Amino acid sequence: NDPSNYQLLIKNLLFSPVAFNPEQEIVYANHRRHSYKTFHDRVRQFANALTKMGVKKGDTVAVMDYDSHRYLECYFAIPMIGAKLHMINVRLSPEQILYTIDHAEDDIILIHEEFLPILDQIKGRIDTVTRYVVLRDDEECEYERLLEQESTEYNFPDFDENTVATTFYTTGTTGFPKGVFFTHRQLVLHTMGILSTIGTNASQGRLHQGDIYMPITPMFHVHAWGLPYMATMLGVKQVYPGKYVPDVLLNLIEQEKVTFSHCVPTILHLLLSSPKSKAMDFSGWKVVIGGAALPKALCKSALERDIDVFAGYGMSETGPILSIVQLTPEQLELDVDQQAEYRSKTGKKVALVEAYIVDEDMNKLPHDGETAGEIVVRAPWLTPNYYKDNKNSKALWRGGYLHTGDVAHIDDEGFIKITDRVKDMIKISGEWVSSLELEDILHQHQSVSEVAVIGMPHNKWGEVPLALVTLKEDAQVTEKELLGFAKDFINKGILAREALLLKVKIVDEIAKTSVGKVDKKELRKLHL
Amino acid sequence: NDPSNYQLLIKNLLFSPVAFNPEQEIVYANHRRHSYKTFHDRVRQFANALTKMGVKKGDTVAVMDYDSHRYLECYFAIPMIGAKLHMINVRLSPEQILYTIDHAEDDIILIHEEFLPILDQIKGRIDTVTRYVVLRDDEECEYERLLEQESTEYNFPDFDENTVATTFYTTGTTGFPKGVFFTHRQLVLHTMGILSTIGTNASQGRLHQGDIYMPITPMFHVHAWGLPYMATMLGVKQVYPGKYVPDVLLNLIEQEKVTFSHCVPTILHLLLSSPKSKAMDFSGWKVVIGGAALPKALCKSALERDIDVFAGYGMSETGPILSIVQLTPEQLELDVDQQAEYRSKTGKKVALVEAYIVDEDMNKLPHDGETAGEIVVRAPWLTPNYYKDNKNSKALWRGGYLHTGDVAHIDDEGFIKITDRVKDMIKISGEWVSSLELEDILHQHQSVSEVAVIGMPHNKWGEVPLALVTLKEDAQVTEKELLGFAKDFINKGILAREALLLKVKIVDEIAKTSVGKVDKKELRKLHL
Amino acid sequence: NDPSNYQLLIKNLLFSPVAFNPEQEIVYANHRRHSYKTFHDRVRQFANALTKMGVKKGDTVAVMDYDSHRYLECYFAIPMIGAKLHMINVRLSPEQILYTIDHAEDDIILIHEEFLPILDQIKGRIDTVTRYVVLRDDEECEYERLLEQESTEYNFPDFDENTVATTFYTTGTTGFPKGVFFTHRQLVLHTMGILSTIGTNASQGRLHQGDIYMPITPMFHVHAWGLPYMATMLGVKQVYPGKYVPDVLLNLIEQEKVTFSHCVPTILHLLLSSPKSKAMDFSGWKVVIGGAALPKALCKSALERDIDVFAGYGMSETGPILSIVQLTPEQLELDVDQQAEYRSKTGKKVALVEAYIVDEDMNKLPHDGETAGEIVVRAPWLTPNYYKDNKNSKALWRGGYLHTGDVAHIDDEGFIKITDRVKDMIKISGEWVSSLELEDILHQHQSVSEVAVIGMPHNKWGEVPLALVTLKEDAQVTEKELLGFAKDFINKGILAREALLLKVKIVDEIAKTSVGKVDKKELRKLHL
Ligand SMILES: CCCCCCCC/C=C\CCCCCCCC(=O)OP(=O)(O)OC[C@H]1O[C@@H](n2cnc3c(N)ncnc32)[C@H](O)[C@@H]1O
Ligand SMILES: CCCCCCCC/C=C\CCCCCCCC(=O)OP(=O)(O)OC[C@H]1O[C@@H](n2cnc3c(N)ncnc32)[C@H](O)[C@@H]1O
Ligand SMILES: [C][C][C][C][C][C][C][C]/[C]=[C]\[C][C][C][C][C][C][C]C(=O)O=P([O])([O])O[C][C]1O[C](N2[C]=NC3=C2N=[C]N=C3[N])[C]([O])[C]1[O]
Ligand SMILES: [Mg+2]
Ligand SMILES: [Mg+2]
Ligand SMILES: [Mg+2]
Repeated sequence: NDPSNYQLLIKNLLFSPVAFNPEQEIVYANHRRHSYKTFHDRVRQFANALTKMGVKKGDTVAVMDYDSHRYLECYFAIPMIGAKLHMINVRLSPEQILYTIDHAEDDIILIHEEFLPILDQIKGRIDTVTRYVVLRDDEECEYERLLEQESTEYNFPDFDENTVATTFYTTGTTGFPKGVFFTHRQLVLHTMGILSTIGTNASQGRLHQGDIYMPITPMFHVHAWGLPYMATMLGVKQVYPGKYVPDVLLNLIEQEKVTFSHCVPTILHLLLSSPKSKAMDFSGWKVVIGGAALPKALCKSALERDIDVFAGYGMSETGPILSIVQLTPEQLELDVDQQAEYRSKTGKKVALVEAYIVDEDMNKLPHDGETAGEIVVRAPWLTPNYYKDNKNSKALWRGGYLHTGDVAHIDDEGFIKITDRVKDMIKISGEWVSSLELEDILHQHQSVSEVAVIGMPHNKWGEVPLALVTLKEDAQVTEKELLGFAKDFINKGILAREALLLKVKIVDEIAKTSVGKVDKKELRKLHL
Repeated sequence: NDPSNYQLLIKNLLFSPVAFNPEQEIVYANHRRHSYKTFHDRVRQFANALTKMGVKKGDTVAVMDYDSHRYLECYFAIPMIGAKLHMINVRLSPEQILYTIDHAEDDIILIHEEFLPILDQIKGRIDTVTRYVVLRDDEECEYERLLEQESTEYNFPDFDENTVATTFYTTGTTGFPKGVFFTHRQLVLHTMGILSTIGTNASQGRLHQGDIYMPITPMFHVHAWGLPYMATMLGVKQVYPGKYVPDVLLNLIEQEKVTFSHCVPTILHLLLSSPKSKAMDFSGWKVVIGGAALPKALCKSALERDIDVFAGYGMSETGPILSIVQLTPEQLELDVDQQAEYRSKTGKKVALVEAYIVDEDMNKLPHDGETAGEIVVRAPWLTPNYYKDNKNSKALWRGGYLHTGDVAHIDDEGFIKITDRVKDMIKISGEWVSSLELEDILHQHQSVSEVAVIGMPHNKWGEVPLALVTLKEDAQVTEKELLGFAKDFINKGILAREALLLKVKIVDEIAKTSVGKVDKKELRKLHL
Repeated sequence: NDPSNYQLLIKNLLFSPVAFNPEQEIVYANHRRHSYKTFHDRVRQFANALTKMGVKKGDTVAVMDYDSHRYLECYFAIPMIGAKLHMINVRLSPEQILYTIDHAEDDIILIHEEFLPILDQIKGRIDTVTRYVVLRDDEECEYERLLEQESTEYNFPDFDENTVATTFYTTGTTGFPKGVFFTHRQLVLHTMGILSTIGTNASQGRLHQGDIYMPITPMFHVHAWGLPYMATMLGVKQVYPGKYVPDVLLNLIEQEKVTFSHCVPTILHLLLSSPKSKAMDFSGWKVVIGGAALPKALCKSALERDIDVFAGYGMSETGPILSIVQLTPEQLELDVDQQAEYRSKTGKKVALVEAYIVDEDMNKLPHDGETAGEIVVRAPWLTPNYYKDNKNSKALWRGGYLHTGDVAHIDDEGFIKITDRVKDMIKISGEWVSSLELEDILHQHQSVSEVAVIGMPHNKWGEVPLALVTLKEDAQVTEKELLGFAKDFINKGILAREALLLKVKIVDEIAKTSVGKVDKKELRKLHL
């Protein structure tokens, strides 16, 4: 390697950070506390231990645990040695987990004790795995004992910046999970170029060197939104809660004085509604709600607690971060409502992102704020293709751009607002109607629990929508009333107001995926 | 080019910024005002005009003017088309300028009217130049007329990120100026990784999206410290003063409400001592004094005016930025003095910088804060070699590291303090003594104007120091008194206190280079 | 290397010559005499000494001395080891010498004692030079002492025949000197193909194995016209005079019985006009006057002394030899005058030379002897380009041919006669007039010392000529008389006879370059 030819490697994020305080703390909730010097020593020890296990540059190490110092150490030691880090979604079914393990061809598996029963249904069909390391919170952890036998000195290799570092096997609508992968260069550029955008904000929604970081995301989904890398590059204090219990989360936020975190709307709603939060000071917190479609009512309610709530956008193929809501100081004088609308949007695109809006022919629809279309992006941290896929990869990068699958409109000043998914469009007549606004209208009904809208195919009118609704306790509302209730509203195009073929139906239950999202694909098969 | 293979190009800094306000202003002092949309249109127009002139990817365009919107437009249009941008140091002698022009083989020269007489001494010996464009501040500017005939639509090329973009021909101690060069990738990484460090500071010395930028640097030295790129990436307001007159500078700072600037100690001293600054509010200003060795007394005096003064470090081979003074909130409670010492240091190394201290055998001396040595660095934005040089290039990158030429010590917490130059070391006996502290001691004398210390070679004691001093008005102090005056001080090692062979001498004048720096090399030849 | 694949190397010129007499003498004037066996031993010793100094294949060794056995030994030992030989023009200014040394990046410098003061003005700004060897004519020479410590046995390497051997940095009209370079193959082909032409002449102007060679050229200009190589290949006696004093030159010619030499018109005129030459037998001498434009009067005067005077042509980019005057036995019966005209011409092209005449559009003007045009040549010993130059190199080889810069006409039988330079053409009207014939007409005036003609630009008539003349002692001739004196002559085209805008002016002095040639470029700037 030419010393004058600089390679962008993950080890430079750790050993050449923005700031490095040797006495800054890393805290695993009520279990462990150490310093950044101890963290570096443990990273070197884990590198030595992995080298002893026969792990080489091309190997793959799979991880299965919660959010802890161990996961943070795996985020660095495994990529630095050159091997690939496979984050297993522990929320998938055991069959899908087995498929992902077989597809990735893992060599070492680091699994928490609480996930052992799942492995009990899968270990029999697992090949290519030579060692299982059981992680525990007590003294009998195999990871800690393996660390104890190794020295704290290690000379980390130099390799090409285009070597793969992480894979985590997203699961969309394909029938099988799809492998996504990133290199050292992409991760370094991601953290650098998002720190250069979020950190340069004037007064709102900025992460700086004086914060205290705390993930409330699974940390195996999308690299925990890349935020652990940014937090360790800033040399900030990091707190890891573990199993995401609302009471212990609130206690940790109070005691550790957490000021920056990121979350999904469900856990945020559970922490705001907790009785322990009624007498808790929240005017130092900077939650980023970028999971999926931060509701306006939840954002308002959180703003009344003096919480800096803003939304971000990701995909799991795109870094993941593509856009973040940033408010100008003029926009910070709005009272509670216009701020609620602005903060719940998709946000403006981050540095080094193109983010055009196109249609089915890739025609780059204008940014008038009313014309909806698919989002299509270019960024320095996108997956070139799906692992071991050809035609899905070709469909992913159709037309020289990465296809997102989200239908949105971009307004004049640049604010993005996602309206629907590509596959969930009611392509009624020749128009493209979104099923989200119909669901929201029907959800507002007093005697309605959950609403799902499905496109029923027609001879004419293209395909028409069919509504599936679940009622509340001791509630019995006829189908005609629900049809009429939607007809009450106004401001809809096409035939009258798209209220002639709503076809609302009662189901007792609505099918959901293993994560808890409405499985519209299975709803089709059941009803048509 | 593979669309999934992202190239780091300068056009992405302009068209994919952190923030973009179309109505944000670019102001050339009392001459011109336009918006960012107009700036983009003018960049496209200049691209068209350069294309009409026959400028191709491998061509070189040389620029000679002050700080204006024209220089900012040249910072973008010329690199985007692929050609190289040659910044000519207008402070050099005409012979050195001719040498640099001949060495770079410029094709188009953009020269201000006020620099025409210099070209009158050099145009006769100039080859390879096919067009001269005369820049004026009035309506008769050739640049403006060339812009007026072109359209505001242009499709910018994609090329490799390793294509050269800028050259500016630094002049150290070589006998001839040395060519330095950078690529698109290096500049993009420089701006991104310095925004990610300076912008993430908690409360002190940060540049954010609400500032107002104003260069007080020649803008041809080192890319104006790379700050125009950072300012345009943030979509901030930029003000360009022109000829650097203290009165107009103060007027511009007052009227335009400038909050961020960078400067050298001389211009800062002239703006603090100006009578117009006595009744001027300076408590919004964030000068970065990284030119050369910000004095402690000047920093104190500036701190009493409530100015956020801090120092940075550069070389002209290194991006240039390598280290910046950053203060923790604990350090911000010091009154006026300890803050003066901290703010005048070289500073801590920025993100993605190694910055070891070594000796003549490259042994990596420890960071105890007392052991001095040469600074040696690795960074993503260093020059691989000197242009059209082999052995100077080999000496630049000796031992797999870039050699700086500065002798400094690094303390425990990471603060760098530069003590001297490599070639200005009194290698007395076997020790390495710095000539800066001897100059400071002799400069403190009441009847002393300027002191230069030169190493006179000895048979034994290695080489001994010889002092050249200029006296003040109506001052006549004997050599013996000056020798005794230095002997008064204490805390010096080696023989007694290195006061037995000071060899102070009176000169009437001391030779200086074309910039205004003491030319120690010529002092040798004159005296030995 | 394949032994059946023969490489044309300089070592074959020495070790496989046409003739080799071990007892043949090499004489340095009144200082040293040795034999060819001693010369070979000294070449091997110098190879050993250079190897001890760390000189490798890619290194460069620079030489600065007069004509001696040392220069002849450097002509062989340095190229044979593989390194490049840099001949420094000691007649240049110290600044130009410094520029050439820095550009060539010399490692070892061999400098005569008498050239030490020049180095005293330049050594301070010299880099890349690790050793200085001082050459002396006494016993204390460092070169001789270095030779004395080495053995006379050495095995010379085999390398590609396209490896560079010599560079000498010609200085035309560029603003900076231009680097020219040749390979082993080119030098071997040059000596072979010029020996095959000049040696095969019937009775006049031939160099054979019975001659005695003596250079009267600086020996650093153009390889001394390549004649030392030819002389050592023939195994002939060689005499080196040193400092070119006319008295010692005549004494050496008389005592050593020199029969072949080459010279420039100035030294020839000084040796013919010397009082010691009045009683000296010159009917064995074969001077080649190929420096610049052998005058007809000087050639006549030399022919009355029974000297075989003939002219040759070179450039310093072309081997240098391109054409030599050769007389058929029919032409040898002319009395004194027609022989004077024939011998002073440029001559017929030598073997393996194309030598067409072209115009500004490269149209290959006919060889009618009246139509003038630029000389354009192809030969096996031309420089492919200028060292470290791109656009000057492109202009040198424009149109697939090497551009000479001389304007000449070629007659039917093949005789070339150079009329002017390309840049010195009065492009009056649409015609191309030569300034040499106007200078000759004005020089003939009794009260005229030196005449220079410069083209003054006009609105119409293209550009008109302006004459600068210096008068003799106690001579005062009005401008009108000089204008009328030129009008007396006849046989000139265009308007009347190109006598309406002569614009003769008196200067006291006329600027000359460092060599002693009229600097027309500076004359422009002074007068227009
Ligand atoms: C400056 C230092 C501090 C930096 C702060 C970092 C901000 C991070 C903000 C959030 C990034 C979003 C991360 C989510 C990644 C995707 C979640 C994942 O597990 O992926 P999956 O493929 O299952 O789902 C992707 C899918 O979700 C939808 N979606 C995601 N975010 C959305 C928002 N904000 N709004 C609407 N929809 C959103 C999309 O359908 C996407 O394709
Ligand atoms: C058979 C064994 C014996 C061989 C005899 C060898 C015959 C050698 C005859 C002479 C060759 C000419 C050598 C001169 C090389 C050029 C001199 C030099 O130092 O180059 P520079 O670039 O300064 O000048 C080149 C320039 O000079 C003019 N010029 C040269 N020769 C000329 C003649 N004969 N007539 C007119 N002009 C001449 C040209 O302008 C040329 O470009
Ligand atoms: C975040 C956003 C914002 C950003 C900001 C930025 C900052 C910047 C700072 C500063 C940097 C620096 C620059 C400078 C460069 C250089 C100059 C030039 O021109 O160069 P040259 O001439 O080559 O020089 C170099 C030298 O100098 C010196 N220095 C510098 N600096 C310094 C010094 N010293 C001491 N201190 C300091 N600071 C050295 O010697 C070098 O080498
Ligand atoms: Mg996804
Ligand atoms: Mg420098
Ligand atoms: Mg020449």
